[PDB]
Amino acid sequence: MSFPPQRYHYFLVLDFEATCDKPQIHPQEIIEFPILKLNGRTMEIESTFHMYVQPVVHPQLTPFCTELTGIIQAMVDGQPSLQQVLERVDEWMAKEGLLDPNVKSIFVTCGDWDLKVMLPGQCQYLGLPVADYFKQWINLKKAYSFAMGCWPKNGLLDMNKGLSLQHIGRPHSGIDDCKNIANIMKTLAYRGFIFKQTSK
Ligand SMILES: Nc1ncnc2c1ncn2[C@@H]1O[C@H](COP(=O)(O)O)[C@@H](O)[C@H]1O
Ligand SMILES: [Mg+2]
Ligand SMILES: [Mg+2]
Repeated sequence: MSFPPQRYHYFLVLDFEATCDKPQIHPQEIIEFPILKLNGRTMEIESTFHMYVQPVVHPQLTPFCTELTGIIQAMVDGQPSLQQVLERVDEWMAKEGLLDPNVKSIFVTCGDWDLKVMLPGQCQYLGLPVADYFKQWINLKKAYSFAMGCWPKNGLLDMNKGLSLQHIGRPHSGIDDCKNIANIMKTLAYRGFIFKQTSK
């Protein structure tokens, strides 16, 4: 069946961008915080959270970071820091109705890095608690591997290739990466896939 019933009322698509450099900067810090709220059955985008984030440990974006992500210094200057952005997320979650225990939602990311490594690592560095809703997620690469029977080599680009989808927007823009996740999910649901939590 195409677009079967799903286990969640909403899927929350997230794909950070972070400071970076060649070789890699340390520590990395989140600079773009997107969440797309997808209707759980149709995978259509119903709401968007989007904030750029001001880094503090390495406050000046490197040339490599701006080239990779397209994020220029003026986009992070004057922004709230991660601590405040996380409070804005909680407020957005509340207004969207996602803190009701009987509304079931789950984050979806391309890989485990965002919520297994990046967010808890920075929150630990800053001494910040991680909200419980960030502690479960679906790794789209793993979901795709069950839906298609194969392991994608390079993330969103190869999942779009395998599904004959045109890429949306710019790779390594957090919000555009989220739109591609959402488009891949919609196609997997069209083919009949029922999404499941993959995080441990
Ligand atoms: N090729 C790369 N070299 C160095 N850092 C990278 C690279 N690709 C991604 N990153 C880092 O990982 C973050 C998330 O990657 P992505 O979602 O692919 O844009 C980026 O914002 C960078 O901080
Ligand atoms: Mg990513
Ligand atoms: Mg990204």
